Formats: sequence, structure tokens, C-alpha cells
Amino acid sequence: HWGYGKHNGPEHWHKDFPIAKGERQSPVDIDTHTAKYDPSLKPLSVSYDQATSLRILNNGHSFQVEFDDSQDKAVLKGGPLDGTYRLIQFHFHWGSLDGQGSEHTVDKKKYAAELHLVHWNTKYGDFGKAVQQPDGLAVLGIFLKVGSAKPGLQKVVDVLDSIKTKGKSADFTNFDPRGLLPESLDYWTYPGSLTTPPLLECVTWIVLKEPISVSSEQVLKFRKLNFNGEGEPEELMVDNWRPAQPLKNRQIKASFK
Ligand SMILES: NS(=O)(=O)c1nnc(-c2ccccc2Cl)s1
Ligand SMILES: [Zn+2]
Repeated sequence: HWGYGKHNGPEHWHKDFPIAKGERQSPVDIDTHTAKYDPSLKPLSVSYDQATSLRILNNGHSFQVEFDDSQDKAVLKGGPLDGTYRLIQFHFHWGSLDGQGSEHTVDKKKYAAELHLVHWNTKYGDFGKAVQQPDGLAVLGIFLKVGSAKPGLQKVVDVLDSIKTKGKSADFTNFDPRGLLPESLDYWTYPGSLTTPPLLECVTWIVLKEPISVSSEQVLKFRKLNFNGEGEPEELMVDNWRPAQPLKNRQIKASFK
């Protein structure tokens, strides 16, 4: 089974998921001098005032915060998108050291971690149908750098002890993801894929230019999670990121200059 270790990590994924060597894989390095400013691009419209979080889960490769997506509560529109995309979950990728952990890079710089807010296009009716479409998903990517604490993130940090191992879940209601956004919503966008198996090429990536900062203590607590299940040999949940993939025949567009 796939993972991030030496014997089952990203370099092995292609043997069970040949789309891993596909033409629109993610993540990629954003070359800021090669990105094209596109003034046709609209501002992002993030409407999270009615988000309903439900649960937080350790799924064995990351932890997920899940939302009720049975109606248009928390939605993303605008930017390069056509239609309404509903939030279904968010998760992070992070490193064992502060100098690595993000999946996207900016002029080959790595950040300490990367936040993914996953949304699906309501025109396809449910999430499983949306991953089958080239415009099915929109993922908002936010970089984390280590600096001052992010107060909005502490509620998440404090519950991690209760979901330390794979398969553990905890009620997680009334969390407002607005607390995780940077001040500016300027972005880069490109067509890409899920960054874990099954690696489907169904994602319109929206990566925010401005990182958010979190303390060292906050990311420290991320690194205390376990990839393993309870009762199993302890394997710390670190470096759950996929390295940059070739851009191929793609253009990254910028919403700003
Ligand atoms: N890292 S990510 O946001 O591109 C992502 N990759 N895989 C994802 C996924 C895979 C299977 C089921 C649900 C999801 Cl949300 S979400
Ligand atoms: Zn992700």
C-alpha cells in the first residue's frame, strides 16, 4: 500500500497508478518570472460564513477536517472557475524540518507546510462524480511559514492528541475556516491533479501568493501524529508531501502583477 516511506513513497506510485506519469500532474514549481499575468482573471469569491465543520480524522497519511457539503453552505466561486464549488474538507502536508513540507514550491523555495481546501463542482451532483471530470475539483493551496502563531489554527492543534493514530476521529464542530486565510487573495492558477492516489487529473489549482505564518510550537504538534494504527509500531507522520512534477504543456497564470 502506497505511502511516503522509502519502499512505498511517491517514486513507487506509478506502479499501481500509472496516471502518476501523466500530463497534468501536481504539484509543480511555480516559476514566478515565467507565470503569465492574466487580467481576464477575476477575484476569488470565498463564502465560508455558513460553513459547518463536522469531524476531524487521522486517515493514515494526513488529518482531514470534514464539512457538511449536502448544501451550498461553504462555497468557492470566481477566480478561474465557472460555477459553484462546495467545500468538503481541508488537510495539510508538512515536513520533518521547517525547510520542507510544502508540495508546491515558489522559485524552488519550499515552505514548512501547505494547507489544501478541497472543493467540488456542484454541477456533477456528488464528489465521486466530480473526480471523474477535468473541471471537477478546485483546491485552494495556502503556504505555511514558521514565524508568529496563527490563533485561528490553535483549535485544530489542540485536538490532534485525540486522533494520534490512523483511523481515529473526533467530533469537530463550529470551526470557522476563515481564520486560516491570508490577508490578500492574490493567486496563481494552473490545471493539475490530486497529489495523492488516485492522482486523478480533475483539479483546478488555486495557489495563494501570500503565506500564513504559524509558530514553531504549532507545527511541532503536527509532527507528533502517527501514520500507524493504535497498537502498531510508531511511525511519525512527517514529510507527507509529493515532490514537484514536470509542468509539461501547461501555463501557470497569475491574478496579479
Ligand atoms: N492533496 S490534494 O488536495 O490534491 C488531494 N489529493 N487527494 C485527495 C483525495 C483523494 C481521495 C479522496 C478524497 C480526496 Cl479529497 S485531496
Ligand atoms: Zn493535499
